[PDB]
Amino acid sequence: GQYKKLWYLLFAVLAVCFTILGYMGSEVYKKPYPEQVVSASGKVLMAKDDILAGQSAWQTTGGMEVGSVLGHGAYQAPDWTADWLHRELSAWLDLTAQQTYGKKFDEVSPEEQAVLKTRLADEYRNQSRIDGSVVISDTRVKAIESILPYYYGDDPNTLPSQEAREKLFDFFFWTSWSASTNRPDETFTYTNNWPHEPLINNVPTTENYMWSFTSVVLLLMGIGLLMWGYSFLTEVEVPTEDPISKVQSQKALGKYVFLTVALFVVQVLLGGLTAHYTVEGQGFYGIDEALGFEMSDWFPYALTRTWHIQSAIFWIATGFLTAGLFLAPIVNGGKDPKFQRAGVNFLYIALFIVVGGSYAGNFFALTHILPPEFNFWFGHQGYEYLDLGRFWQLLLMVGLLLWLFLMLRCTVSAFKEKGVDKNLLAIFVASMVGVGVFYAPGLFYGEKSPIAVMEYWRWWVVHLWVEGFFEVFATAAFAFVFYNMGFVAAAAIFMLGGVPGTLHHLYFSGSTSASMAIGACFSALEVVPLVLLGREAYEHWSYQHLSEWAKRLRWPLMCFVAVAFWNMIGAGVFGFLINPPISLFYIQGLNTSAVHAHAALFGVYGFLALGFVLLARYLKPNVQFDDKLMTWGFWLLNGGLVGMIAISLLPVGVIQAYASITHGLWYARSEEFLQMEILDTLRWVRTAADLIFIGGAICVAIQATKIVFGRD
Ligand code: HEM
Ligand code: HEM
Ligand SMILES: [Ca+2]
Ligand SMILES: [Fe+3]
Repeated sequence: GQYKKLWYLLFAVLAVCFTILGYMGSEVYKKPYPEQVVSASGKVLMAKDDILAGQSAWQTTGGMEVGSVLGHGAYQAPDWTADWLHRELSAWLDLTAQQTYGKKFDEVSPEEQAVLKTRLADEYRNQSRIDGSVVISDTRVKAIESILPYYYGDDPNTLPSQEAREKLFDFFFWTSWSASTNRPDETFTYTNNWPHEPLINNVPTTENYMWSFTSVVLLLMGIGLLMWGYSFLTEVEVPTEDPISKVQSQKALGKYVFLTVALFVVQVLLGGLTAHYTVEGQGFYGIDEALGFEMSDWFPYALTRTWHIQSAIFWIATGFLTAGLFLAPIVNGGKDPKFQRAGVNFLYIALFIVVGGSYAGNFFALTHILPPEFNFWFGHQGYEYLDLGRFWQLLLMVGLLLWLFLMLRCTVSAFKEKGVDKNLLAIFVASMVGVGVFYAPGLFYGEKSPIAVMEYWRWWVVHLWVEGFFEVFATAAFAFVFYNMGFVAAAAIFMLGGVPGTLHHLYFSGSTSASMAIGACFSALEVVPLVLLGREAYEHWSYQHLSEWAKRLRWPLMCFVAVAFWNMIGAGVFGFLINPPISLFYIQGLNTSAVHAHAALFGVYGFLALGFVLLARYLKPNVQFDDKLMTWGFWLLNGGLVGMIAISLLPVGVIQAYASITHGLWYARSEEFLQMEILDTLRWVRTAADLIFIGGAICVAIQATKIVFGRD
């Protein structure tokens, strides 16, 4: 502890962000599942048993990777919490159709519809829950009896006194009731008025459009303070004074990248088959005819959706762990422990079986060829990005512990070398610890558990362990590599902004006001680091006239300019578009967020993983590596990306947003809406950009494939 204040710099922001996220985490752990709901007379229709068994069955079926609830999943099949609330609203429109109005929704004229939607609105929004029991009217009993026949188009001894399937729809009805009931002390719902159901009065409250602009005010405060702080005005070379970049376990690391790019290509095959599944889900041009039945049984949309997301995970994950363990032998200085290649291959094949087995379990449970107890563990887990079973999550994190074991083994010498408590060999070994550990948050998670805590612990990995990795490990690797070649804060600001801001997805899943405010504030503060690359991009544009024949690093800068470009675009200006509750209320679970997904995953981290696979370059000479396939890959991947985020997702997304604004979210998700001429033909011409993007993935894939003929 020579200069422990520099440790206290990170310790402070980390302790305050872990206090904020941990205690607002205690707030979303505290602030339900009624033991048994009853009728006005007495009879039961649902129990905690049925809601949690229907949750377990929901997680068995894997409906979260095909039909969204609370906005959190896939966007092919309609939202089974908005659609349920609308179908139950149609049930209340069918029920009271006796006295002061006609039969249908719009059969009664707007003049007399004024006396209609007041009675039901003041039926269930009044607190109807004590004793773990929800008490409901015989009206609501006949409603919950009325709604079930609706649940086609093109969308996927004695003990109890209910069915099993019944438990699923009881869990759906639970999501509906929990979504459409006011809080204690407050006049808004547990979901903060979600979903957008107009006829029950569900729209953002005061805090939403207060903090929506307070976030803008805080962001402009930050921008202003830095920009006016920049007034005082407080290089490794002059014009032409750069040195040459030359240095000569990694036999097996060459296969990690082949795995990586093959998984990237099949990830885009599942992306493309998910693309075709959103055009026609009744057949496949002969082989899957309604008489025949071939493709729809074995490899459905659920499977393409889970496997597209598990491939995106695994190809980028191997795409960075390969770089971690490829740059490992430079950290200690070649200091190889006993049987290191064998351990790296052990880890490699553990990754292989985790990868295969995980989405093979999804194969088995998503087609339901599996018991109840055997789902979740082996089968589909039921959650976006944790689609992989728990067996395989535990095994993946054991792969992360063998990786952190091997990386810590490959930095024991670096840990012995550093006398300074906050050295590069302390930050780049804090980052690897921050990676190899923080997938563990994802395991504090069970099928029979409450869902708020579950998703809290989900975005605790999917927007925390992803963000405290590519902006922390990759950057201390950047410093390390640019130090070792002779070329030469973000972590602290991005883990002060990003760690407590990760709650920006959790506004409409049971969060208190403090969590909304914190989320809003710190998600607003997530922009000011990502916008710093807005000048760094221009600086690059006015610095990239340097490398010639001798300089090996030519095209990776053309990767990284795009990385910074899309890192300004996809998250900074596209994430803060959706950050406000006023827009996220409606946007939550539309094609709008596919733009942010494809543009912030492949747009930022995909090209980064590709750049790190290309960092290939220390096994081939400077003037012998071929680079037409590089430009091919760039033009095709970026043209396909900008194509798929411009031609399709922007217009469909904004159309969907306007439809959600006007007719309602449930309508914006309904098949009557989602099968318009415009939208069907737009989803039909989405595949052009997909062809080009797959072409681009194939180009850079065949580059790294054909790298293997003449290597160093
Ligand atoms: C040719 C390549 C690709 C095609 C054709 C493709 C196509 C698709 C399609 C059609 C969807 C369905 C969206 C929906 O209706 O819900 C999807 C979802 C998704 N894709 Fe891709 N994709 C490709 C590559 C990628 C890559 C390389 C990444 C990331 C590295 C990526 C990340 C995602 C994510 C995250 C989602 C889901 C978003 C969510 O569930 O909320 N895709 N993809
Ligand atoms: C590299 C950085 C980032 C990545 C990889 C990323 C990734 C993602 C992904 C995949 C989703 C889709 C979740 C789902 O549909 O279930 C998402 C949602 C979202 N992200 Fe990000 N994000 C990043 C940065 C940001 C930033 C900086 C902001 C705000 C300034 C932001 C705001 C949002 C919002 C508001 C949503 C909600 C969309 C929805 O639930 O449908 N993100 N993010
Ligand atoms: Ca999603
Ligand atoms: Fe996020």
